[PDB]
Amino acid sequence: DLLVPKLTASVTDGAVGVTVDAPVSVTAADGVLAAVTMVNDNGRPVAGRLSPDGLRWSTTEQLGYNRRYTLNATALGLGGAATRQLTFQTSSPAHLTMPYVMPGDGEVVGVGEPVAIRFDENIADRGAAEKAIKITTNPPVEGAFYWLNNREVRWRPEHFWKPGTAVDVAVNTYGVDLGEGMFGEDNVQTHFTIGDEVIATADDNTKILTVRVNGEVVKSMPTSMGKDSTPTANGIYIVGSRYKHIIMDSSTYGVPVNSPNGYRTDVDWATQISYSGVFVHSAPWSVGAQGHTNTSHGCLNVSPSNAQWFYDHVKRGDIVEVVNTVGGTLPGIDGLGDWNIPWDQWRAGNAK
Ligand SMILES: *C(=O)CC(=O)[C@@H](C)CC(=O)C(=O)O
Repeated sequence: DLLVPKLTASVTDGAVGVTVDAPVSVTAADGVLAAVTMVNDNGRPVAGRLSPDGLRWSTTEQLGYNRRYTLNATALGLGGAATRQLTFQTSSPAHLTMPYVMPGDGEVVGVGEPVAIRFDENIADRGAAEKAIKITTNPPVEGAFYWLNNREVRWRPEHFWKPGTAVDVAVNTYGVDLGEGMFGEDNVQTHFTIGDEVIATADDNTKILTVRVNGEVVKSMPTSMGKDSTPTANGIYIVGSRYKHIIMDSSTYGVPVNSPNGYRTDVDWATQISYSGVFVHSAPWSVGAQGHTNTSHGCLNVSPSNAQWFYDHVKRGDIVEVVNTVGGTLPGIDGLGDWNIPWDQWRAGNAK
């Protein structure tokens, strides 16, 4: 004997806290869908599509926070007709946080470049945030998340990227509970590629900044680094932004200008390598000391032509390594200091 059609939805009638990170769907068995409509509270229909075989209907546009939706579906079969009405209520956030991802879409960056997702609000459930961030790499390589502060999480492999790696970042935070009633305001997505290996090494024993490109020495720059009382920290630096010129203002990095180690200086050809305020930059006033003596507040002073060369040939995500200074080691949570955190510590993370 014949059977009556059955209607199954990806939600149920009376549901609350329905999350809007996924489409809503309806499926017919023992029959086909003859009509499916979904309206919000205000009678506005929601866009949807019925599969060609008539069995599956799904929403096709974003579903909104704080809504009551009503589904009406009818299924017909040889055995008769069935109709259902489902009303459900979606998540009601207390807060919304918007994520901002670096590096930029379509960019080509150095082998030291981490994926960065910065939220504009403190994240209570770091684990939920991590889970919602989908990273694809090609060639595939293991990586892991680490939080630099309450708002910004970083993802990187254990070692520098292999040049030519495609990296894809899907921050799928819309509809996701990030804790304490905070939900993602929107999704973001970036895709970037790893370019040549560029590693510049500043050795305090020689006072030379050597630039190597895929293992080959292409540039050797006499440099003057931080004087003993304001040394350049040892360790690994990720290259950040670059400037044809910039006013370096110590107060930006915590030191009052009118302090003994304060300064406010206009400089050319400046490449930032730490949030703490270390740059490679043109320093014509210390060209005599470069290659011989440290005289700066911590920056890598090099000649005008070498600073410009550095500006022209080094890109975001390239690496500067400092060795043998009287300084300590650059903090791992500096912002550009990710690689100074040991991998076991990085991999274990701090989602807590
Ligand atoms: C960088 O943060 C500050 C520096 O170390 C350079 C600007 C050089 C410098 O301060 C100097 O007086 O030579």
